[PDB]
Amino acid sequence: SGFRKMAFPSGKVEGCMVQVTCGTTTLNGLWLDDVVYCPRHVICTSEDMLNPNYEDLLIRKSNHNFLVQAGNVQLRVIGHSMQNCVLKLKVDTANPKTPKYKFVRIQPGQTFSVLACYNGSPSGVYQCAMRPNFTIKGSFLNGSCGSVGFNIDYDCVSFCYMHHMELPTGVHAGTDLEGNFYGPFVDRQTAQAAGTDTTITVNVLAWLYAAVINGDRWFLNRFTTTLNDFNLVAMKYNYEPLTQDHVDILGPLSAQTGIAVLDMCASLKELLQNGMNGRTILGSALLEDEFTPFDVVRQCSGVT
Amino acid sequence: SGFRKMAFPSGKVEGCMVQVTCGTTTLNGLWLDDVVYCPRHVICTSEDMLNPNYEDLLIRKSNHNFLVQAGNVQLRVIGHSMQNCVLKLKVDTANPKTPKYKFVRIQPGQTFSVLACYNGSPSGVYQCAMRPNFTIKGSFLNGSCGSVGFNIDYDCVSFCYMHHMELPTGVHAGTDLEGNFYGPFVDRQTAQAAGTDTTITVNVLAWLYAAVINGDRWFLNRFTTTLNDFNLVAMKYNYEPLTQDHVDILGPLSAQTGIAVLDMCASLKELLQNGMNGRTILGSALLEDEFTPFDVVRQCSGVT
Ligand SMILES: CC(C)(C)NC(=O)[C@@H](Nc1ccc(CCC#N)cc1)c1cccnc1
Ligand SMILES: CC(C)(C)NC(=O)[C@@H](Nc1ccc(CCC#N)cc1)c1cccnc1
Repeated sequence: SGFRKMAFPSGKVEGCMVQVTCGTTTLNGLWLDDVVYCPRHVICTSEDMLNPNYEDLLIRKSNHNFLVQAGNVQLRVIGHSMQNCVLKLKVDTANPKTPKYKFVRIQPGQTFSVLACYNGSPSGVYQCAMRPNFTIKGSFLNGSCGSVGFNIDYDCVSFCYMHHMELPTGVHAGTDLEGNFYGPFVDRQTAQAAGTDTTITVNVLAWLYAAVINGDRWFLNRFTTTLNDFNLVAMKYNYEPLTQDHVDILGPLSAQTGIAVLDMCASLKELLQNGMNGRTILGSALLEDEFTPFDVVRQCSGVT
Repeated sequence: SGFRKMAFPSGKVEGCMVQVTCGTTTLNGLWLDDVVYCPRHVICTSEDMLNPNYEDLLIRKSNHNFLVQAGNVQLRVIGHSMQNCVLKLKVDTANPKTPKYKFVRIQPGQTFSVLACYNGSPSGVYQCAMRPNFTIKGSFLNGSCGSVGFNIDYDCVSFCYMHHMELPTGVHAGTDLEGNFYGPFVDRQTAQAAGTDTTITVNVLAWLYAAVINGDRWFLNRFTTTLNDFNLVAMKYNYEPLTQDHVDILGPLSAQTGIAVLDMCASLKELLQNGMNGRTILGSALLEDEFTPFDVVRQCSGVT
């Protein structure tokens, strides 16, 4: 028992982290097979970031201008190309530590682990969720760009995020591994405000199920609700609408606990309307939304 | 910017995890050089756990009864010994992935990462603190025993915890890597109640400094206090007494923010007396105490 914000073991991803330097800019790269992926803004100076023309800036760069270092050994760059907002640097050596991997583009509400890196070196690992406004609330300093987000299915690493930017509000934006930003964000130092950071309702419900499995049951009430009634309350509280797809996804947790999904919705509705009254659920004084139903099942069953 | 509950990158520890089976009991072992460390209760049946005589139970076990498997390959056991509550199984092969390491016994209030494992396989990594009552609030299921807690200083892994038990209250107990339990706990299925789980005051103050560094400043007030006055309030709220040693440890954060330690104590005193009033600090609705002053400095400076 016990329920923690758990990240995936990061070893398979640590084996892929490299340092990429272009001119005076140093950030992280991801080395998979003979390709190093990194944010294209490695080619920018701080001044270029205000209004960069990436195609134009890239013309002035050759293979030898991209310095790639894996540990304390230099990799030879034999090709470079821009794909959306990432650069792909072809190196002459396949990464011997390349795990089985996929590039996936996640949906808002999905969680993943981030291996925060500086100078190609891992500093820490933490669990994130793609917010409904397509930002992530990470822990990234200058030099962390190119750090990646991922999930692991047994031996397969699915890379879903590469860190590119910090918005003026301190929230983070980045791309999938095809270089496409999540949401409307662009790799330019300009006014980019994030939309409403709504709460991921299906994740809160999953976490309430994790709470019941682990003994925290005080919030269970005598009520039920309907999807439409619950959604009127969800809208009032800036929660994402709950769909029948979310109810179906919560099916296994409902079966394991014997608590019907709509009954858990009624418990969540009362928590929204009444607050916690100074009580906690799984050591939290707020409703946690960065555990998906799959995360709760995985953690509660001991999947390796 | 941004502040997350971050664990150390787990790769160096993943390379040490093995599965240990003795009879019908399977748990995890830590393979460092030619020794595999694991909880001595691997020799017990579920019935033995009610009242085990470990020296007596161990007489019936030979080297060939300890089955050690690293990945899908069997290790040869050439010796075994009991040191306090751990067994040390000498194997004929040094772990080729042994990192630079130390065995450290931590103090209450210190934090560490746990690599939760099942069947010698890593399932996830999370950040813990040794509670003042010598329990940890982990996420461990049956089969997780032998999972370890650790800190990393550049390339040196300091192992501080090995998981042994879940108390009837769902909190966790274990040993250092010399097999000595933290606190008064014993490896027996008996009545073991934990003492008061007080709040680690110096960690809360460190986290309030992390909050100020990252822009959450609403809780800063116009007051100051003294150590004695603050400690009268700390006692009332089941917070650990703050000592001059803790003030000295918070010195660097005080210098960086320009907020004197006793002024931050006065802010904490008002938060204790008035509550959060529905507001949050670093996305939390409670005062977080599982970040040490060193963790805040490390995370806020990007140490790899
Ligand atoms: C655009 C600003 C806000 C300045 N930085 C970032 O948005 C990110 N850092 C960054 C570093 C260098 C370059 C190239 C320009 C040069 N040299 C581009 C970006 C960042 C910072 C903090 C946390 N996360 C991400
Ligand atoms: C003593 C009890 C409460 C039953 N288990 C534990 O305290 C721990 N499991 C455990 C497994 C096997 C053995 C040997 C007996 C056999 N076979 C000893 C201990 C545990 C469980 C859940 C989470 N953390 C740790």
